[PDB]
Amino acid sequence: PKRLYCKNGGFFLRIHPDGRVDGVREKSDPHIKLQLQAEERGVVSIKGVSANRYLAMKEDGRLLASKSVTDECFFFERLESNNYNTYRSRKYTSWYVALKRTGQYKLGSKTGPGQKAILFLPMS
Ligand SMILES: O=C(O)C1=C[C@H](O)[C@@H](OS(=O)(=O)O)[C@H](O[C@H]2[C@H](O)[C@@H](NS(=O)(=O)O)[C@@H](O[C@H]3[C@H](O)[C@@H](OS(=O)(=O)O)[C@H](O[C@H]4[C@H](O)[C@@H](NS(=O)(=O)O)[C@@H](O[C@H]5[C@H](O)[C@@H](OS(=O)(=O)O)[C@H](O[C@H]6[C@H](O)[C@@H](NS(=O)(=O)O)[C@@H](O)O[C@@H]6COS(=O)(=O)O)O[C@H]5C(=O)O)O[C@@H]4COS(=O)(=O)O)O[C@H]3C(=O)O)O[C@@H]2COS(=O)(=O)O)O1
Repeated sequence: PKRLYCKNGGFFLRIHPDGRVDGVREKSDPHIKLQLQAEERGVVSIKGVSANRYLAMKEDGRLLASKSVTDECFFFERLESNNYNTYRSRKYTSWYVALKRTGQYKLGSKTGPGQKAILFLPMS
């Protein structure tokens, strides 16, 4: 398990028990602890431990969490330079998981491979 800390603003990814996704700064938040499970090399589903919900990306780029697994709940995890990680949707293949600088998430339909918003340094 671990926390994903976004390089764009220093916000940790957070999955609430209601299915709401956002980024926090409080590093002791219980909702940022996540669990990543591999569906084989490169693919992973991300799960918010407490909430018990999986991060899912919708077709309009919005980000949210679902009690159950769906094709919108798997991401290609790629290790970048300096150890930052990026999560791209296995279904909306050119869309990444990302947070803006204000802390709120950023529509996957406005992301890209060289954005600071998609970078996450994982912290146990
Ligand atoms: O609505 C839109 O669609 C939209 C799109 C348009 O872009 C724009 O529309 S327009 O009409 O105005 O044209 C507008 O953009 C807004 C963004 O959508 C919004 N994005 S967000 O995700 O919601 O937050 C927001 O963007 C801010 C974000 O931080 C970020 O956006 S993102 O998409 O990339 O994620 C972006 O960050 C900039 C950063 O501010 C720049 N810094 S600088 O001071 O201007 O130079 C720049 O950072 C670069 C440095 O240039 C680079 O310097 S160097 O010369 O290359 O060395 C430095 O590099 C680091 C390197 O990262 C380190 N690597 S590490 O160790 O592995 O970590 C290390 O090597 O050290 C290097 C040196 O760092 S040092 O300075 O400390 O010495 O840092 C990088 C860096 O990324 O940090 O560029 C980034 C991103 O690249 S780019 O997009 O500029 O090309 O932009 C932020 C921002 O500009 O505020 O706000 C946008 C503005 O909208 S608004 O304010 O007008 O409303 O909307």
